[PDB]
Amino acid sequence: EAKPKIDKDFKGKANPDTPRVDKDTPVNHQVGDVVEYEIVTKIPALANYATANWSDRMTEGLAFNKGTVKVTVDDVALEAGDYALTEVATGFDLKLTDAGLAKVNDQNAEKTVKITYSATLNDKAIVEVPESNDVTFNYGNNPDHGNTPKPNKPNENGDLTLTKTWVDATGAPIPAGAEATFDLVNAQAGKVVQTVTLTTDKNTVTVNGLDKNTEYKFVERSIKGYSADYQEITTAGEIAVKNWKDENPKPLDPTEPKVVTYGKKFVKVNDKDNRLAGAEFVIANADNAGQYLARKADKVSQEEKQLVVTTKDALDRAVAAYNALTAQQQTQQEKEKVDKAQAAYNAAVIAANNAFEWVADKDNENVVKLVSDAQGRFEITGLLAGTYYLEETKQPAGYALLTSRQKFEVTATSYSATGQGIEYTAGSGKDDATKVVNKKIT
Repeated sequence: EAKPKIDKDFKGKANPDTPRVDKDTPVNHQVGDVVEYEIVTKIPALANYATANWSDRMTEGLAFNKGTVKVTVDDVALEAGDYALTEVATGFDLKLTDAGLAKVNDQNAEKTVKITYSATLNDKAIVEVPESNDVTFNYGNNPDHGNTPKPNKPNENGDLTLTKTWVDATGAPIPAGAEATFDLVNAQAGKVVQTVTLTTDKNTVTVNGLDKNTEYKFVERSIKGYSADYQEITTAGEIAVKNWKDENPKPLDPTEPKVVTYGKKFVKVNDKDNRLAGAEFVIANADNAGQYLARKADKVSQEEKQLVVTTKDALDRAVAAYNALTAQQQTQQEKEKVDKAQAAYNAAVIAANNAFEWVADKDNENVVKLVSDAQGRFEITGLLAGTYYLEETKQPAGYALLTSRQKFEVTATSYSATGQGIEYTAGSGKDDATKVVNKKIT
């Protein structure tokens, strides 16, 4: 029996015979980039499959673009009746009907199926944390109920629990068929985190001490004659798998491409390194003149546009009140009011920054505006690597306005690296931000 072959990659790069070996190197994209993917499957001559299904799911920072799936066989588009497509927020399932199966079965030569589609890197992607998809091709001469893992976060305790059930080909409950081993995998970066095994007398296992902001997946090692149906995620910290006794070959599971966004942290200080609240900046693409970084209007929701306005107004008020205090009056508790308002603002900006463009006039509501908190902190996330320039548009109370822009470089580690000259948060032991120095004489 010749086996089918599969690969998944960016558009034009998939190759089932010779898959890329450096796929674990993420490609830098910015929030709003539409990323195009390609799944190529080779089916041997004289196949007689009862099921040929593809299941694709992705981590939460990639939004599957509904309506973008195209599927061809030997470069001929399938007809609507040839497949059933179901689309969910995190991906899709594409299942050949009998009309579609007829196009890949009983053929006198290898058939090439190509599925293309895109996803948009979204406002939930975290700087330097990659986003990935995961695909299975589930097939066999009997009907197959297998599909691809659904990544999930642990619960707030850092716990993730696997539960397995077993059914026969008809979906009727049956006793555990065999020991079942799974690799717990970091779904963002594709690294194995642990291996667990369920013995036949105990169908649950909990993994502890996981990162609550990381998505993971339990990937079942093939059990002879059983196919793995990963159930829809309903709650953090829980993953469920149903093993169907379909008596089919193990599914195909290609290696997965990765994308990642970059970022930069800053701290507003004076020449004595005192941290300063309420400095406002925009981002330009040159040291003079040039353009300013803005979110694209047609990609910010009504709710998002209003939250930026609301939170900016609360921040302006919180900064004005903090500024009316004497230095001795600027206590931990007073700084906290500013930091809370700034954090709500920063979160609204990150939510509203769904795509970027460069504009001529900095006097534009969509131009990204950064504001320093009472520890002087401000940051930008979701970016392409490159060279950028901060322009101060409003100095901290009592200082002169800066007369030059400040160049900074965004890189694969510009957000996280130490050695940058100041701690983003005082006392952290990591100097992972760049100082922006204000003066009374410019």
